[PDB]
Amino acid sequence: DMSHKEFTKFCYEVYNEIKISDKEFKEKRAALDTLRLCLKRISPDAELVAFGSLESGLALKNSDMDLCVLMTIALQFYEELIAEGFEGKFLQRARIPIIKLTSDTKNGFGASFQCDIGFNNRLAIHNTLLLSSYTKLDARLKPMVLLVKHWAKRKQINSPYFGTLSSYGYVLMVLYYLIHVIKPPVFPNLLLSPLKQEKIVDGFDVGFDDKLEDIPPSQNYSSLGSLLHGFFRFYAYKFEPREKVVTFRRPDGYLTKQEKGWTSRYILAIEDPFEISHNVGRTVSSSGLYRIRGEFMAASRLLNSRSYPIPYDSLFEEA
Ligand SMILES: O=c1ccn([C@@H]2O[C@H](COP(=O)(O)OP(=O)(O)OP(=O)(O)O)[C@@H](O)[C@H]2O)c(=O)[nH]1
Ligand SMILES: [Mg+2]
Ligand SMILES: [Mg+2]
Ligand SMILES: [Mg+2]
Ligand SMILES: [Mg+2]
Repeated sequence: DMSHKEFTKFCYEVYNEIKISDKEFKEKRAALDTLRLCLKRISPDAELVAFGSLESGLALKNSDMDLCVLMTIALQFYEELIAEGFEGKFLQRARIPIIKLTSDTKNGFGASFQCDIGFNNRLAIHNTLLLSSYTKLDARLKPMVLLVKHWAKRKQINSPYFGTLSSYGYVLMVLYYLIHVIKPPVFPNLLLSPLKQEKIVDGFDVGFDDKLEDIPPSQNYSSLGSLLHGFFRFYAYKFEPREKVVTFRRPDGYLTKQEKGWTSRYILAIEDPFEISHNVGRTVSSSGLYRIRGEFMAASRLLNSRSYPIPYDSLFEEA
């Protein structure tokens, strides 16, 4: 596959530009160490677990950590963190308790240090296990995801709070394309594997075929450039957000918003692979979806261009 040699070259250069460095990764793991020790100072029965992009390997540089306390203790933890010289915010008695650390004055992790600490978020820990597994399965996934995230931030469509879509949402659109759209698939669907064993946590099946070494190498040999082009095209032109659900529970990836009963927020429907009642795209508005689709189409057009060379840089330019 040399269909996208130049786009691919550019893609890997950008990737090496934006990927989290090994020194920042090391700092983040040392901060987790520090934070786990502080937690162990208040209860021996509480555990501190990383999840999200740092844990699965899908992290951009200058990214925030996603932490989870596993085991009323939140308040106590919060107070010890501040006493320890950390700066942060927390609202006791919140439905979803959250400690947001925004700074460190004493522990060496910088005035810009940020992480969110949730409590008993086991589903996020499991979906992170899935994403880790897939990044282990194929070497093209990590860079593809970093590039999609970078693009979505640059284009201003990575704002859940402001009508667009979480980074996690983007990762799932990527996986779904890799699994159920592209032929041949880069990836099998690990949830639907005949070898998958059910495993119930907080009411949902988080079981998946996790025996990676028994998974055969991808029969798709496309280049990174080709995969990205195909992805942008699928969401620009083929996927129908008004009627379809991105899903990981159908052998052919076909799911209608009406079977799902997701017909009244469901502008963009992305069914979480484990938390099946959660629409990861719940934050996408009518206007946010129009802007998202607009960006998919412009990206598609850029890469379908007839001229040469193609100004690939515009793919990650602002606005
Ligand atoms: O709807 C959601 C959102 C998030 N999560 C859980 O939150 C984690 C982080 O959610 P993010 O959207 O922040 O993922 P990310 O780490 O890849 O994004 P960046 O910081 O790099 O911009 C996810 O990886 C997932 O485990 C959910 O389980 N469900
Ligand atoms: Mg994050
Ligand atoms: Mg979450
Ligand atoms: Mg097409
Ligand atoms: Mg563009």
